[PDB]
Amino acid sequence: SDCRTYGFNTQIVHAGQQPDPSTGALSTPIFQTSTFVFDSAEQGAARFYTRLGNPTTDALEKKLAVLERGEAGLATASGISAITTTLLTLCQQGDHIVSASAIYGATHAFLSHSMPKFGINVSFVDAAKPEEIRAAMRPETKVVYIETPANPTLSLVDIETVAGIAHQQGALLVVDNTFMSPYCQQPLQLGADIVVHSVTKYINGHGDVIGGIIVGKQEFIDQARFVGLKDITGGCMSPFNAWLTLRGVKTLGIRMERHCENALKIARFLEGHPSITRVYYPGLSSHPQYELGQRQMSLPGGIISFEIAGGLEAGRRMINSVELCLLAVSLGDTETLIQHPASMTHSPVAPEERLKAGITDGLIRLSVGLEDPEDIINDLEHAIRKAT
Amino acid sequence: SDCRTYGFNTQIVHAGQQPDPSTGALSTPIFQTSTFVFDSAEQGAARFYTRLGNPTTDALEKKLAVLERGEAGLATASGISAITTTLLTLCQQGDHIVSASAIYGATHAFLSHSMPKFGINVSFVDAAKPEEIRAAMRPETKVVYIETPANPTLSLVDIETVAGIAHQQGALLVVDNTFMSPYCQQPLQLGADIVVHSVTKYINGHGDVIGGIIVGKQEFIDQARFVGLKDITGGCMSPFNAWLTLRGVKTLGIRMERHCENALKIARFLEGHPSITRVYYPGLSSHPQYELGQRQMSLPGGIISFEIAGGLEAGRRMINSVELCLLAVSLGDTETLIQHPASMTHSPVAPEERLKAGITDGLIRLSVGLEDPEDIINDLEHAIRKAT
Amino acid sequence: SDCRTYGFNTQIVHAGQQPDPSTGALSTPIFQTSTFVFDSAEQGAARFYTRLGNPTTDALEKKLAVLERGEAGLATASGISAITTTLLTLCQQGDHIVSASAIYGATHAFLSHSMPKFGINVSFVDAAKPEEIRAAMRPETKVVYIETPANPTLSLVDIETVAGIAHQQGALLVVDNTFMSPYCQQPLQLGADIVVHSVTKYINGHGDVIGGIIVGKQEFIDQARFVGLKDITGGCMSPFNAWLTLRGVKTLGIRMERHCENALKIARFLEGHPSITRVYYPGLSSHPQYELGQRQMSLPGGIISFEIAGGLEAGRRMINSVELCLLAVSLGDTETLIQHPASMTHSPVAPEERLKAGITDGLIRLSVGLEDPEDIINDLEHAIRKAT
Amino acid sequence: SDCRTYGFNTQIVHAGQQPDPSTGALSTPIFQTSTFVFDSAEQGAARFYTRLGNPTTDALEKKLAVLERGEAGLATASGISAITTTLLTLCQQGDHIVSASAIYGATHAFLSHSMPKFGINVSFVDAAKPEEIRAAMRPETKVVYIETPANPTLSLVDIETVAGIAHQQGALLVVDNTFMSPYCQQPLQLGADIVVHSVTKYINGHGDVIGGIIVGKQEFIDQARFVGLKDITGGCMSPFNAWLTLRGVKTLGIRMERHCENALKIARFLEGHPSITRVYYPGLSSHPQYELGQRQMSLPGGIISFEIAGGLEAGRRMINSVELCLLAVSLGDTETLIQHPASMTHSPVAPEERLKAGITDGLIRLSVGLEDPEDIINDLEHAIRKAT
Ligand SMILES: [Cl-]
Ligand SMILES: [Cl-]
Ligand SMILES: [Cl-]
Ligand SMILES: [Cl-]
Ligand SMILES: [K+]
Ligand SMILES: [K+]
Ligand SMILES: [K+]
Ligand SMILES: [K+]
Ligand code: NA
Ligand code: NA
Ligand code: NA
Ligand code: NA
Ligand code: NA
Ligand code: NA
Ligand code: NA
Ligand code: NA
Ligand code: NA
Ligand code: NA
Ligand code: NA
Ligand code: NA
Ligand code: NA
Ligand code: NA
Ligand code: NA
Ligand code: NA
Ligand code: NA
Ligand code: NA
Ligand code: NA
Ligand code: NA
Repeated sequence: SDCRTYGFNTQIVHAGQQPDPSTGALSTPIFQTSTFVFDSAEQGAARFYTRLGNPTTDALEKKLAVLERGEAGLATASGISAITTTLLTLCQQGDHIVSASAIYGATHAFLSHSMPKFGINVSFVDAAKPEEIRAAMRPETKVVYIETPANPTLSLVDIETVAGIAHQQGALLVVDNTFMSPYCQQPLQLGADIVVHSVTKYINGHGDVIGGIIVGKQEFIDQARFVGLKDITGGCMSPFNAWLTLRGVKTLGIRMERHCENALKIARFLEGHPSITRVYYPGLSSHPQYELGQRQMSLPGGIISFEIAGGLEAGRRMINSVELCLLAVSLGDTETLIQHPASMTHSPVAPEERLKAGITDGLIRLSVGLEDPEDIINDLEHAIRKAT
Repeated sequence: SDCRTYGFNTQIVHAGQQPDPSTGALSTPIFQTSTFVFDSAEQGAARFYTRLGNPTTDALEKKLAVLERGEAGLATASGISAITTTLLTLCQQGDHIVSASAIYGATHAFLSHSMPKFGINVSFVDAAKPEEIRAAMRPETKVVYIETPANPTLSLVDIETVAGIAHQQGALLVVDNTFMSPYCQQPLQLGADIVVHSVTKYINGHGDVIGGIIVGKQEFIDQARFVGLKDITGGCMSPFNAWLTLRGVKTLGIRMERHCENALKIARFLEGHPSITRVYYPGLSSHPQYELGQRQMSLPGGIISFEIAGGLEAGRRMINSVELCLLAVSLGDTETLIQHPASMTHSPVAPEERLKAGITDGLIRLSVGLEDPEDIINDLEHAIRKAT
Repeated sequence: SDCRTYGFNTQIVHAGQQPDPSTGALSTPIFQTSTFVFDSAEQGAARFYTRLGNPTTDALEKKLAVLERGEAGLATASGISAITTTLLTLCQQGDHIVSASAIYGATHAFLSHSMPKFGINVSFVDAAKPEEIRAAMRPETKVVYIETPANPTLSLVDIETVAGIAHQQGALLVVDNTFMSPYCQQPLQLGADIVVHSVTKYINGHGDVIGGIIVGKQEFIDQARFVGLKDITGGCMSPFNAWLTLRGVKTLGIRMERHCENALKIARFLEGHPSITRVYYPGLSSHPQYELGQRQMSLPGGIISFEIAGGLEAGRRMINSVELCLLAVSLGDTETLIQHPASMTHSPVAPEERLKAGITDGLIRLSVGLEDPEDIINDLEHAIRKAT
Repeated sequence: SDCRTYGFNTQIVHAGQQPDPSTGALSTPIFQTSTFVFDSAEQGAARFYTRLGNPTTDALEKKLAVLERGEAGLATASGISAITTTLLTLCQQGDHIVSASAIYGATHAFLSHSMPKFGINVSFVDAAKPEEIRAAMRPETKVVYIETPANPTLSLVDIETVAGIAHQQGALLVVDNTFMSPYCQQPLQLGADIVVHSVTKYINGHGDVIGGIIVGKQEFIDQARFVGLKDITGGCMSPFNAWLTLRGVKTLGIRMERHCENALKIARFLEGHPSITRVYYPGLSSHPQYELGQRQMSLPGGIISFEIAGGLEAGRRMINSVELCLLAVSLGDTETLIQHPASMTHSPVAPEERLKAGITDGLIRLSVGLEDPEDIINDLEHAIRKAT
């Protein structure tokens, strides 16, 4: 049989994995090795595993390729390494990238500062407006880069439409699918060429692995492996991290279902709360791109942003008043995590500059975990009531 | 007390480590986490651990900084990531590097193909001839890059002399100290600015970790961390790999002593063997740079190369006739590893091209392990006798 | 706050765990140590952690105590060690135990052969008939021991009724709650004194840990720790195994929901299949103790047994014809596991003897995993059709 | 080839291990699994791995069997579990054991309190006097149990002589060889039937594993596995712990050499110190059984006890004055560990009772690590000078 024929939950559990032929061990063994040995001179010549590859990591790569409906996968040391290994493989001095402006911080730093120092130019545009992507393309443009949903107000990008534009103008589309996971969105099925993830978030899901994955065509992945990883970034994932990620992803389907069920309940609670001015969540019908979200995403996700009445000090008082939600900058963990960017991460950033980046003084971001939603809601209500 | 005052073996065991203040646990705990939590909005702002840092990995970094007599350390996903994170932090389009030609394969690929595609030019020279380094320097030269001892005939580079030349001409000296480990050579003490290692080899020593380390001034390491890793390569080491490397390095002193004691015995055996045309080992007085080696290295190392009579087919027959030595391309493991590059790794490379790279048809490389030297010698004698 | 006040899913995620005070690390650190260090002679005397205890393992013990509504927990090397550490702590030569006959194999061997060789007598009874328990009690009886549901036809034991009988006659009730997990059954809430689990099954859930847990009163657990583990069995759980079990149990609620949802669908499919003579599942209303199950269990479980038409050879042909279900003797894993005891585990056992133990020639046992139920049903239908 | 023919260091590195046939991985894979899968009904019947066995753990067991020159090995959850699994396998109610009085604390508790409650009687004797062993033997005696060297003054037991006595009187000899490791003493070669270790000490050596090992004849080990572990103690070692122990034992030879070299230097320093009344170390010629030690042990060990002038308060002041040595109750770690039993572990024990157990008020125990011996000596001198 072939796991590509089975249902998505079956694939989550089984794809890329099988009992160890040699021993029958069900769990993928942890091949925590640096060295692989040959039986003869001839076997050595023939191979020239390698250790730009590993059996444990191979299982993870194969699984994620199946889940994203891509040909091949490549695991990395971090989400940022997935992104940079991809882009540094594809681009050289003189090349150009059109990127969404609404992207993860480290990605933005890489694109705005690192790439130009290597002679690779980047144009940032509002990717919610596909015409801005088209207008920014140049003969040199190799890649269009997008993230959807995107921080901090969970705006969307129309993957299929953007793919069509990128392709007509001769560029590849790379999509960061971290926020959704393959359970909720499949960019390759909508025309994207390459998908990257931080597995640090939902794919692993257990808050104990930093890692990334790249999924795409065999021809590209081979280059990302044998040139990108081998020569450029050196960002290979350790076998133990691969094993933990394999373990974490076993429950991806059931986790995403619960994250999203909980998040929808919490989003509705927040939308009904008179101390909350705005709630950003793709599952709410007042989301500006609601219908796009319904076509492109199978679930609205486990992340919510919202604005509390009373600005900076109200936000600070609110996060200082929660008892269950944990103050942290991560997402996709089993625990509910909360942050108030204007006081926590963007505190030294000028207030008017924060505003231009969509970060208002009262904006709170919530990564909804697997706790009872009534407990999360009660904690939020407690903190909001105190803060306002 | 301060471990910088203690003897080198004491430092190997204790530097960068202490019982856990919270629990008393002697072993450094494995902080296998992706998420760190704040107690308040204020604590979050104050920090802005981070997860461009980790307590387990910090211990390793601190330990290696002490052992190399450097200010600070930075762990990475691989030796190649240590090298590229370093060089991509230091260099941008228009910059220049003078490199030894006798360097590790992946490093050579990075320098010869990857760097120029980012507008960074590289001149390769024979670093055993410091005048060639001087002559190749340009106003744009940011870095002189060397490895010593160097493959495949274990030639040396005079670190102190090269440092003086690099510095007079305004460049930094980066030394790959993988071959020796800090137990046997300390490039920073000889004027190098930055040391890199693949900890995959001797520092870990147990053949089960891929990883790298960078050691240098705090100001540089901060840039390598907060720009190089964070933005460019994403090549961060997993906490479990850091913990294993901490564990492996506990025995670095006793391992290096035994590796080198065994290697000297084996080298002398080989030098006395009439079927062996040449033996390359810094501990043999006929080594071309023997006296330099005695000043710069505290021990002659655990690696030997030698040429067997009868060229390509003799080398192939020899490695196919060993019973104890394992056929593998790694080094620094507890097991003795052997390889015959002309049949194993460089088989598709043209014979005359192999020759120019110092790889003769009969060249065998040996990474001497911790077995009884009489057993290793007996195995070699058995295989050599058969092969010739 | 106090996690004993929160909802059960919130407890599953958070109970016994908190961010590391020292570092903020969210994941419980892996305290993989054997040695704990003192700051002074006085601190050493004061303590006399210990290493009959460990911070990682403590977190697991505390969590499971909360989930079972018990005072304290004690982790062990295996489910069988949880059972024997418990019983060998409680009993000495001359004591007596009344046990269900329908119990796990290794437990039965311990009780039938090991205990009597230590002068501890055991009477086996049909625990579905509480009167048989009463009748078997003696002045020497220290413990009544039960498992529910019980192999191989998933019969039940009325915990509350049996607890009342045991207590009136001066004995403790020990319940093996492995099959259900605390998510589905809480024996202490029904009057049991001590609960044991193999965490190897559902609590860990990921098929990669062997381990046990004991939950009960502080006074008893202290004896099980400081006498049972320390002196008698030595069966302590490794910190890494505790960490993995903590990680696995994070998803216990969502896993059990999906296991049971899938199992109910599969059980109904099997009950409608004319090639299947019997289906044993607590969720089917024809189960002999259905109403008891509805009072005592919050969900009917993830395990099903059924009898296929055509006896021994049909069962063999059936398990040889599945493509998705894996042939294995475990349960509680994320993968669906199937076994045919009469051909696989009880093959050398006389056919008439198997019958007395409730193992008919056509009996198949199924541990339902997290795959799509349509895929599991299709695989079963395929195999059944072929086999019959 | 057969590693039983090779030198002891070669065996330490290679015995029980080989590159993974399936993948070539040099490191023994970590088979962190609970479940093993069958390919058919027939394969399932045929096996009936098992999970009273595991490939990683098997490698460790095989290695230790080679090192002790025994037929077979069995890994356990702890040293105490190695001991109790052994003795509870061998003995039943009515049986008798003759034991040394000078044995590890937990062992003593098991023998003095646990065994008699199971109807197994124990006679304690001074095993330095083989005539006391002979005189204590009864028709019921199944086992003579000894430890050598033995706490707290490092007295010895003549293994060969005691084996001869035990055997003539029809009993087995079990030796706890933890203190020495197989590198320094081989009890089976001297006539012992079974050797047990806490691998927590020297065999692992890295202070991060609790575990035990049993080595003996295949027939006995099979019973210890399939009855002792399976039915009685449940004390199985986790695969990860086995892997770590395999990793630790790679350096056993070089570690023991350095421990003992350092300990001899320190013992001589202490013997020359006028504030030190006595020094107990088998390497000092004034040791009461010095010549026996020279015949039975290849090295005098890494442990020293000594008495400081000034009794209880001097001992307390001394351990409170060390800066490098760590206060802990373990031994065999890479770090030097120190303890003062009269103030630390035996503080609540009556002074006259401590005396009868060989624990004087001024007795200090030292587990010598891998630091520079000059640093350890300087630290001891510093503390002794202050304390006296
Ligand atoms: Cl929930
Ligand atoms: Cl050796
Ligand atoms: Cl499902
Ligand atoms: Cl030393
Ligand atoms: K983040
Ligand atoms: K290599
Ligand atoms: K089972
Ligand atoms: K001890
Ligand atoms: Na694989
Ligand atoms: Na995370
Ligand atoms: Na990788
Ligand atoms: Na506001
Ligand atoms: Na819920
Ligand atoms: Na640290
Ligand atoms: Na290696
Ligand atoms: Na790192
Ligand atoms: Na030749
Ligand atoms: Na040797
Ligand atoms: Na804890
Ligand atoms: Na299992
Ligand atoms: Na335990
Ligand atoms: Na039948
Ligand atoms: Na489903
Ligand atoms: Na094995
Ligand atoms: Na220890
Ligand atoms: Na075991
Ligand atoms: Na004294
Ligand atoms: Na020394």
